[PDB]
Amino acid sequence: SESETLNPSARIMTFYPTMEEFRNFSRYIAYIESQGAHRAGLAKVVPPKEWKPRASYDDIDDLVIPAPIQQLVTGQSGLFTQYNIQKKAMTVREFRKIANSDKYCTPRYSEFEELERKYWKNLTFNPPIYGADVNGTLYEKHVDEWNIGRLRTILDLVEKESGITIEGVNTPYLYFGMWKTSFAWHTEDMDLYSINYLHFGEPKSWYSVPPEHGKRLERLAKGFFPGSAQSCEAFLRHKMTLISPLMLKKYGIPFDKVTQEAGEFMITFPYGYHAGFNHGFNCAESTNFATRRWIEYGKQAVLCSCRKDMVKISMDVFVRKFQPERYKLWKAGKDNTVIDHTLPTPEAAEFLK
Ligand SMILES: NCCNC(=O)c1ccnc(-c2cc(C(=O)O)ccn2)c1
Ligand SMILES: [Cl-]
Ligand SMILES: [Cl-]
Ligand SMILES: [Cl-]
Ligand SMILES: [Cl-]
Ligand code: NA
Ligand code: NI
Ligand SMILES: [Zn+2]
Repeated sequence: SESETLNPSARIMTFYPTMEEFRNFSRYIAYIESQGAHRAGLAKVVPPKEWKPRASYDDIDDLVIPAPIQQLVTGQSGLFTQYNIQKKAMTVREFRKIANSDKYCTPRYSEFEELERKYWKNLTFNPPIYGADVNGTLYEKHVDEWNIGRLRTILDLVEKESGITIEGVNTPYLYFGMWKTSFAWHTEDMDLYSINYLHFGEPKSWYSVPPEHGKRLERLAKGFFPGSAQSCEAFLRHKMTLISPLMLKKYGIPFDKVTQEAGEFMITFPYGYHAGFNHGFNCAESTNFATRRWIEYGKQAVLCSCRKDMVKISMDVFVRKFQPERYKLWKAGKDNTVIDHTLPTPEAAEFLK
């Protein structure tokens, strides 16, 4: 009850931490969960005014985007599938020139609702190029607060114990966007948390479905794409499936929307389905992270069964370390723990006493 009493509408919450609160990353995540933020699947955190991860973005035009993606989208009536066409490597300068050309630039509009309508109307036309999945960080080597390259959560246990790195998951990715570039409906690999910082440029808009209603979204998607569902136990993980908010509304799927501006963080939570699009030229940085609450999600995540090189993290070391009394039962396939999506991570205890 107690946890199910906080953020009962499961709406997207927005936080404005002081510099003092801001400093301890995992602690602040535990705090925002004590306020019910995770129930939405997504939350915005606006960093203290005097915080900056970089002095200047003037020196990056020569940065290479090795695998720009042209996003072809096919579909109608609010349901689309996106196909990636990889283009030749190009520099940020070359990307921005294209993003801003008349051909690819943001269309005119007054209110967000209008840009949003244009997005869903023109999604299948004039396929844009997304400078996605660029290995690297734009953080200055000395920034200690919310440094996407070193958040210091328990996800570090993966590399620490095995030496394994998974690009964009326990290392940072940069995303250079232009108008109408998209991210399909998905939860994170292994149902992890993610953090996304918009370094600069035009806004990135998001949609989110509360984890407690995640299964309803999957049921709907299966119905809409039965062929894909037959071929894979988790086809949404291909990140190719776009579904408009009008379709979600028409089929009773709860969801919220939020627009992220330059200088703002978005946090997605385990099993929070999210999707969205960029307004124009921008650059975001992101990676995954964990809390103790994630471990159970990791154990129960339903993974892509059809592709080679899909992301899978061995849960063994987390279960041994944080759930030793359940280890044997788990290895014996008898762990029937049921996840309660409303419960905050146990590190939040101190904010709840
Ligand atoms: N292409 C393979 C590598 N992994 C992914 O595509 C992936 C995984 C999880 N989240 C995302 C994601 C992207 C964005 C963005 O493009 O702003 C926003 C929110 N989530 C992307
Ligand atoms: Cl706040
Ligand atoms: Cl299908
Ligand atoms: Cl795709
Ligand atoms: Cl998977
Ligand atoms: Na890569
Ligand atoms: Ni994501
Ligand atoms: Zn698959």
